[PDB]
Amino acid sequence: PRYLKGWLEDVVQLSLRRPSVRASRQRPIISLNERILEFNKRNITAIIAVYERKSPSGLDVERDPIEYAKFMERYAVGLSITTEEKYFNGSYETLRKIASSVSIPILMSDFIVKESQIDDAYNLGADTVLLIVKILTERELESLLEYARSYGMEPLILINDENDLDIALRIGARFIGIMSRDFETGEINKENQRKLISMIPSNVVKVAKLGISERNEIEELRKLGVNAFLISSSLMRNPEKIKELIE
Ligand SMILES: *C(C)CC(=O)c1ccc2cc(OC)ccc2c1
Repeated sequence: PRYLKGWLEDVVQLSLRRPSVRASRQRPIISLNERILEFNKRNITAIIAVYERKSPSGLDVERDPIEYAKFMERYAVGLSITTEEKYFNGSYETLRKIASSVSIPILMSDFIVKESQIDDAYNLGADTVLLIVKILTERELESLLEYARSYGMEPLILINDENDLDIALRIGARFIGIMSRDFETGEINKENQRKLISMIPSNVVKVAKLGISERNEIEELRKLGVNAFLISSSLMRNPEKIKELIE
């Protein structure tokens, strides 16, 4: 991994030692990026609803994962399950249960630094994984992209700035997430997110990552070429908001 500071360095070290699972998935991969493109054709706003109890951004709640997932199955293009334990209060069992409770595609959301974490995602039923440019060297990111693809996954490669984008495009990312919160400052920076979106070629499926959001903002971003929205806090706090965000 990169040499990092603070909580991000800590979560990387923890991830390096994450024990792997032994499990068999129950169905083939369903492509998340392809379903997004289907929703786009039909002008159905494509929201990837996040299940996570906690975040360093300030979310800290309890909610039954299966009840949340079954509600979201009706509306969301896919679900993202944050499996990082220490900072996000996630778990592999949470992913397993959700992926086994609904029919729509599943993103595993964690700090992936080794191949066995991709094995874990696949074996627990996820359809794809998040890879984060900032935490990996370019060589590591390239290798993990290839490894995900060897399972039939197209990972969601998460960028925070132009430097991250340069790397992601060079290695041929086809599914890019654009953060709204800055790793360096801890602050929401919506202007930077829109700039980055405008730098991504049309052949890449683009996902805007958001905690709080509102329908107005979704419409504007869609206008700018965003294909889908990865939304956490506001849906964890009020699940029914997704209906207003897509209608
Ligand atoms: C996405 C799974 C997480 C995300 O974008 C995020 C969460 C929390 C957080 C905290 C920061 O400083 C405390 C910076 C960035 C950041 C990003």
